[PDB]
Amino acid sequence: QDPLSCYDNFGNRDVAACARFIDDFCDTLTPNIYRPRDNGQRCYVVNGHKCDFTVFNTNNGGSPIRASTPNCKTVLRAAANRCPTGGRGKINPSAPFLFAIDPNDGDCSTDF
Amino acid sequence: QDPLSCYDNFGNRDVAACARFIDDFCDTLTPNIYRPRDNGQRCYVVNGHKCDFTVFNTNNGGSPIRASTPNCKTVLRAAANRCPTGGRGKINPSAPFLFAIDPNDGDCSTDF
Ligand SMILES: [Cl-]
Ligand SMILES: [Cl-]
Ligand SMILES: [Cl-]
Ligand SMILES: [Cl-]
Ligand SMILES: [Cl-]
Ligand SMILES: [Cl-]
Ligand SMILES: [Cl-]
Ligand SMILES: [Cl-]
Ligand SMILES: [Cl-]
Ligand SMILES: [Cl-]
Ligand SMILES: [Cl-]
Ligand SMILES: [Cl-]
Ligand SMILES: [Pt+2]
Ligand SMILES: [Pt+2]
Ligand SMILES: [Pt+2]
Ligand SMILES: [Pt+2]
Repeated sequence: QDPLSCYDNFGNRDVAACARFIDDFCDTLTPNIYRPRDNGQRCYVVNGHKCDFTVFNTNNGGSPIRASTPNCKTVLRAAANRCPTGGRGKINPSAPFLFAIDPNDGDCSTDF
Repeated sequence: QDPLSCYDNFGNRDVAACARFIDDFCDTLTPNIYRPRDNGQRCYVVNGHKCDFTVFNTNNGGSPIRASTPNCKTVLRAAANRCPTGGRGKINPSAPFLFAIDPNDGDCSTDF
């Protein structure tokens, strides 16, 4: 979990409501192959708001690659423990994947 | 592919650049179990823009369920054939999942 960056303190919503989905998200979306600069996401509804998860290949080029499931879990647990309004990070600075855990206003039926 | 509705929204990105990801999206995201009103998505970069895909459990309740992989492919291929700017729909009016294919401005690095 380096870098690990918290979202700003102006958010309404607390990451504690989202941490229960970390295993489900990491288990289901990290085995996929992601081209450079592509992402995969899930949205989960909770009481009063939603939880948005992201896995993102930060590489600019190179081969499409799958992500590490245990690194996803390590990073997102660190964000849930250190960042009350959610956060994002990598397992170490040379790693290609970024993982994010983001509590947000609204629901999962919007933007499509 | 009923209901099947085209996007009609001032965007001028052609769905034809996104159709190449239909199989990859459906194959990777439909085997996941989704709670009622939850979604999964993927974003793919293409020349000049991006392609946003969604699978969404429209049920209000019931137990979490997975989606049909061939139904996902039928609905998205219908939208790609009938909707030049993308679209969204269900396999028939009683089915729980909605699938969407959305050629959009931008990249896959925004809002996380
Ligand atoms: Cl709705
Ligand atoms: Cl049709
Ligand atoms: Cl329509
Ligand atoms: Cl409609
Ligand atoms: Cl509608
Ligand atoms: Cl809907
Ligand atoms: Cl509704
Ligand atoms: Cl058709
Ligand atoms: Cl027809
Ligand atoms: Cl037709
Ligand atoms: Cl709709
Ligand atoms: Cl529709
Ligand atoms: Pt509709
Ligand atoms: Pt149409
Ligand atoms: Pt709805
Ligand atoms: Pt048709």
